Order: sequence, then C-alpha cells, then structure tokens
Amino acid sequence: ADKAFHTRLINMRRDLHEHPELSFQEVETTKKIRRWLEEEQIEILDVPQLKTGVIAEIKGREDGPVIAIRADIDALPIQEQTNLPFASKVDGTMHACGHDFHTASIIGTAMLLNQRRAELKGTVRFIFQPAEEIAAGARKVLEAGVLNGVSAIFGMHNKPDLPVGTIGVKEGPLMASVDRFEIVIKGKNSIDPIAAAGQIISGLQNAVVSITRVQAGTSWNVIPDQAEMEGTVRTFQKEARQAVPEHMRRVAEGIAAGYGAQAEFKWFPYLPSVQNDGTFLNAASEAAARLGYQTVHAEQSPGGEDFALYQEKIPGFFVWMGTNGTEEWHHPAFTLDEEALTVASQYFAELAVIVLETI
Amino acid sequence: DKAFHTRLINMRRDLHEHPELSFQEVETTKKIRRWLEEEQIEILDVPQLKTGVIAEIKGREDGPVIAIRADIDALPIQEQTNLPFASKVDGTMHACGHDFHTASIIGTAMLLNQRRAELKGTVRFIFQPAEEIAAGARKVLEAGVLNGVSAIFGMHNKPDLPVGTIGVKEGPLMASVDRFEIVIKGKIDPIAAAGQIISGLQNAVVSITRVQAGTSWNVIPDQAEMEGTVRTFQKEARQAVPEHMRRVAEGIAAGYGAQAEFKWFPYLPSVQNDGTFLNAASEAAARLGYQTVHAEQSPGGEDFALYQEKIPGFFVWMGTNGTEEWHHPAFTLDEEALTVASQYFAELAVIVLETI
Ligand code: NI
Ligand code: NI
Ligand code: NI
Ligand code: NI
Repeated sequence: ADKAFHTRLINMRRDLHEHPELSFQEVETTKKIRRWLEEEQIEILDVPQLKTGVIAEIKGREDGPVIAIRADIDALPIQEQTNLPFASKVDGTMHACGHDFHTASIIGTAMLLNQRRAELKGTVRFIFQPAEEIAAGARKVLEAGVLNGVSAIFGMHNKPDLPVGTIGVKEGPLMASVDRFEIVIKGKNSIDPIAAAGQIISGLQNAVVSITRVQAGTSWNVIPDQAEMEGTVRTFQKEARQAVPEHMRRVAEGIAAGYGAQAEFKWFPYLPSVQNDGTFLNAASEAAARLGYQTVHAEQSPGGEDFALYQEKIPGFFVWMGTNGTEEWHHPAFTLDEEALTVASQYFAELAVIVLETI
Repeated sequence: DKAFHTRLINMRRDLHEHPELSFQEVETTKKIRRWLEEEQIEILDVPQLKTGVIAEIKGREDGPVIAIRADIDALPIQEQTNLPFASKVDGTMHACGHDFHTASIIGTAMLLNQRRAELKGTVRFIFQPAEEIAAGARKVLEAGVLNGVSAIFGMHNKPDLPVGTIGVKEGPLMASVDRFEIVIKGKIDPIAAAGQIISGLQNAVVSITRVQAGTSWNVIPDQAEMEGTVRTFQKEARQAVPEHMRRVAEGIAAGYGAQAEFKWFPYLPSVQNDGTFLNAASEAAARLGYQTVHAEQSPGGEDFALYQEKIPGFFVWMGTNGTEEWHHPAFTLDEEALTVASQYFAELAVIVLETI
C-alpha cells in the first residue's frame, strides 16, 4: 500500500479542495471525513455539540495516556485563481491555506495508526476542527470536553517556503498572540481630539502595534467631538502581552490629557501565542529521523493560530510541514506539493508512537 | 420717536417668529418687499434672485451709487430663549441676528426715504439670502446688482459690545475660509503617515475636522484621508498656506513610502475693510452721539467678503448687548440697538456719498 495509499490521500485532498466550505459551514466536509474514517473502521466519537468537525479515536492494546492530533477543516471567502483541474467548484470560496491538505494528511495518519495499534502505548484522539480561520473552532472543541483526559496535543501547518520532506521544529513561541484594542478620544478652544489622535498614532504605532482603523468626524466645517481608533497587538512572550496594554493606555491617557481631552482604552483578547513544549522537542526530531525526513529550526510567524488555545490548557507541539509552495497563505494562487501528504501522514503516525512511549 | 422704534421692533419680531433657512427665505422675502413698498420705496426687479430683495433710494442730485447690505436667512437650530416671539418653526431660529440686520436696514431705508435732498447720489439696499452657507453674496454678484456700485457697507451684531457702540477697523476683520482634502496611499503605512501629517500642521489656522482610514480591525488599510478648514487674515498668507501644506503632506508621505494627494477648495476670502471709509465710519457715530471702538477680529467667515474683492467696502460690528455667542440656541439681542444701527447707516450713507 504505497502508491495506492498515496493516491487515496491525494483524492481526499482534492475532493475537499474542490468542494471547500467556510468556518462553521463545513457540513459536507464533516460528512466526507466521517465516511472516510468509518471505511477503515476507525471509531468516531459522538460529540453532538459539534455540528461540524469530527472527533475520532484509535486505542492501543495497552491502557495508557491519551494524546491528540489536530487538523483544521475550514476554507476561505476568496476566489480561486490556480486554474487547477480540481480547483474549487464553489466560486468565491477556496482552500487557500492548505486545510484540505492538513485534513487529508491526518486522515492518512489515522489510517496508518489503525494498522499499528499494538505499537500504541495508549490512545490517539483525532480532532478535525472547524472554524480555525475565525479563531472560534478550538474554543468550541475545548468546551465540548474533547480534551478531557488528554496529556498532549500535536498539530501542523503547511509551510510553502519549506521543501517537501522537511519539518519545521522549535520549542517555545512559534506564532504571535493576537489581540484587539480600541481607543476613543473625547473632550470633557472647545476641544482638539484630532491633534490628540495624531500624536497617539505616532506614539503607539518587542510587540508590534498595528493600527488598522481611524475614524473622526463627518464634515469639513464641523469640529468633531470624538476620535476613535482600533487595531491589533502582536507579541511572542506572555509577559509582553500582559505589559503592552497598560503601556498603550499610559501613552494614550497622557497625550490626551495634554490636549484637554480624555482617552478610553478597550482591550479585547483574541489569541494567545502558539507556545511549543520542550518535552516533545526530542520526539519531534526523532520522528523525522526515523523516516529519513529532515528538520530545520522553525522560523516564527506573525499570524495567529487557534491551536494556541489548546496549549493554554495542556502541553503541545505545533510544527511547520514543508510543502514547496509558490504563494503565501491566503493568496488566490496558493499551491502545495502533494508529495507532502506522504511526509505528513507518516510523520504524525511515527510521532504518536514515539510520544506515547515516553509520555 | 417711540412709534418708529415700535415699528422696527415689530418687523424684527415678525421675522424672528417666522425664520427661514438659506434659499428658503420665501416668506421673509415677501415681508421685506411689503414693508418697503408701504413707504413707496422702489423695489428693483431682479428675476434671477428667487429670494432676496433689492431696493433703491435716489438722491435729488445725480452721483455715485453705494450699497447697504443685510442678510436674511436663519439657522437649523431649535430656539431655547422662551421669548414670546420665539420661532414658531421647530428646529429653525434666527440664532445669528439676521432678523435684526434686516429690520435695521429697512429702518435705514425708511429714514433715508425722507432724506433724499441730502443724498448726493444713490443708495442700493441688498437683502441677501443664504449668508450662512456663503452662497448668497455670489448670487447677488452674478445677478449684476453691483454693476455701477462704487462702495458697499454691512454690519454684524456683536453681543459682547454695548448698545450705541460700533466696532470699526481698516483691513482684515474676519478670517478667510478654505476647504482642503488629503489622501494618503501606496506608491507602506498610511496611518503612521496620516498621524504624522496631522501633527505636522494641526498667522494661519489649520483645523483637521475629518479623518478616515481602514474598515475592519484585521485588515491592513490601503489609504488614509483627511478633510479640514484653513483660516487666514492676510491675502498673501491665504495663497502661501496650501503650498506649504502640500510640501509637509507629500514629504511625510514619502517618508513612509506613500503618496499624498492634496486637493484645495476655496470657500471665502477674508473681510477686508477699505481705509478710505474709516473716517466716514467714525464721523457717522460721532454726529449721532454713538461710540466707536477698534474692532476685534473674528475667526468666522462672512460672504460679505466676496463683495469686497470686487468693490471697496466697509463692514462694522454693531453692539447689541447679548449674552450668548452667534449660533447658540439661547442667542439674544438688545432691541434698542435697532435705533442705533438704522440711524448709523442712514448717516453713513449721507456722509459716504458726499465724500467718496
Ligand atoms: Ni489561514
Ligand atoms: Ni491555516
Ligand atoms: Ni451665522
Ligand atoms: Ni450672521
């Protein structure tokens, strides 16, 4: 089962890529995943609270710890521009982030581990998670009790800039925290909230502050009472994430007071940083070594992944999967080399066996 | 006499009771027409002016023609005075004292009507619509009402000044008003450029009144845009400031690898009082026992300025012993100033026509 198994992985990837679904709307995707696992008699867990998304489980022949392997299943509201034979048949929707690839790979992993139950010193729970793109699915999975009793969680993201056969590996911070902020500048010379707003932009913009919206006034003649701005903060360390809002507040409050105005600062947490546990570092390396694949030191990503929400609760490891792509995530012409389907399915199957040996 | 003062008060109050917005001064137009026609004062036929009244009083000797102007439009503001003659139209009031300007100048006309032998030339009366939107003075000019007019005079009530006091000065009285628009875009951080441009410009006064950038808290913005006003007092400073603002805007924008497009929209020039009438303005107060003070400048704009770029003109402050500033819902006015203003402009016309 070499070429036959690979073609089976390719065909699943392409079926999903051809029929992409948006966050929380993955009805058919959920249906296909369920069917594909039941084909190989892999137990599917009953989680009625998850309308979309699939939870599966493979038990070893010994009692042991439970670990989890996660794939994301949702696509994006973007028109595909690849001109591939299996391109989205749904105009304006596309798997432009390779989640079709993640899904097919982890189904592969389940299929390989299904024939290797005697090697498993415990249980692997498979998580096919909806709504990664809106950072809402991981929270739904957690609240469904899917991670109760789970010791460790593992995941991947395709990395177009890395070659096939290469897995990106680092301990600690991999992907940035994402947080929303809003500042309203109003009075108490009538008032100058605009001048205040201008200095605060220059004052605010280890963390990266990105102001994305500024709105003050309606007409050229009338002096505005308010000025509002909003944006995101991105950090890599936990303390930086806890120290920047107060620093941003102090700056906004001080500048505004200089102009006879007052500042309202609002903070809305979105995502913690993807933080990799160093206890799995050795396992992540030896899994690639056993299969003759390569590892590189993972470069950090400015993006946020809701996989980080899992890692707030239990130890976890998230890796880059080299896919030799042409465009970055979310591009209309985004591609991936399907040879990585063998790499990724085998990698997580071997990682699961290795982790359960030592965990 | 009390009867004539009662008459001006009643016209003031009737217009106050029924205020009309810019270019909607239909009822106001007809009342002014009637009131002048009851005194056999000639109304000139100007078909193109739908609202507004042009009137004329000829002296008994041929000579120059001068104009005396009042504005007639009100504002979309709810009256909070609680006066018996408060606006009957909810959400509209004479919060800028244009009812007073109108009643006073009708007074001036009614006085000068009985002084035809003293007038060495002609006086034309302009009851101008749409002052508040700076559109009426241009319409008056386009209708040829100032063809052959040598000088123009006007007033505005000044609540801070006492009754019997006229605010007089040569040169710039009120600021010019100009509109500008800046767009910051890629040839790259538009917001940082925008924040820096705001700081880089917010005798001229620049007021950014409008800022827009981005749509959603996730999406990186492609462009930022600003709108605002520029106010100047000198003619050279009005021309130099947009070139200066363009340099700062494009400079900073290039710093952040962006582009700044600067658009300019002229609204009003400054009110510039011709010095040749300074003496006449002082003499008219003196002969009547009224006081003059050196007029303090105003940040606001008046479309009377448009007349002044065509012909020599003089705009004065009329003391009205008020409490609240122009445009305030509780804006008031001391009616005894109707005697002062109507008499002042009668005498000024007689003095101007013999000295110009
Ligand atoms: Ni994505
Ligand atoms: Ni993704
Ligand atoms: Ni006004
Ligand atoms: Ni006014």
